[PDB]
Amino acid sequence: VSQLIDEVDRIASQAEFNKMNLLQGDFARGSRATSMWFHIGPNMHQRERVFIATMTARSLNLKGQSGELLSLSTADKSNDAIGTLDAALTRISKQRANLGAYFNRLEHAAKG
Amino acid sequence: GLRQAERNTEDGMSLIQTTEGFLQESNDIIQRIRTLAIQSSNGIYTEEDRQMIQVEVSQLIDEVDRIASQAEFNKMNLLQGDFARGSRATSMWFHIGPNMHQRERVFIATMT
Repeated sequence: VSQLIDEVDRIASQAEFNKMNLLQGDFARGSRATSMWFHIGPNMHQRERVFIATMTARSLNLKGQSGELLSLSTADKSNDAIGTLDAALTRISKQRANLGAYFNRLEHAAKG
Repeated sequence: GLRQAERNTEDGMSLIQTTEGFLQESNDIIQRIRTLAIQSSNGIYTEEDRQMIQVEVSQLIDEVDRIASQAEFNKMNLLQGDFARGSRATSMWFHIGPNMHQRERVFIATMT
């Protein structure tokens, strides 16, 4: 589990498109870091925002803010751990649905 | 006057074609939303799945109003409603004759 969690952290920290990190949360809703803005349109103010939420291991609750990874060393704490990665899977699926909606909208915009 | 009127009616044909092409993608988006609604009425889905599909629905209406407020032929908006039947803003005519009053009017309703 520790190896897998480290892999998730590495994926979040290293994934990028054009030397811009995406899953770290720089383009998230409540972020002062930066804001994504496409320019689908031939005039001055035809821009649209794109929101990508932070996908690190703290966001998915796979590790505490103190750095303690989600532990399954005992049966009792392994049983209640299932809710944690259930919430993580819900977050991942919601973000994937958001990205798919953005994809569909952009495809329609390009076709038009 | 006859030559200029032929040029003007060709320009009007271009405008009509542009407007219809703009309406095509909005029609397709509405059909997509209808398919989503039909596939959403089944009771097997939970609240989270319906929220996820509502994300795509929200994106699709956002796209629809984007086309409505961004469609433009000659630096003039068409689908906003400036040429509707009860257009309080302006009216547009297609001078298709070589004489003083040989003209016609075309209506473009609101599509927001």
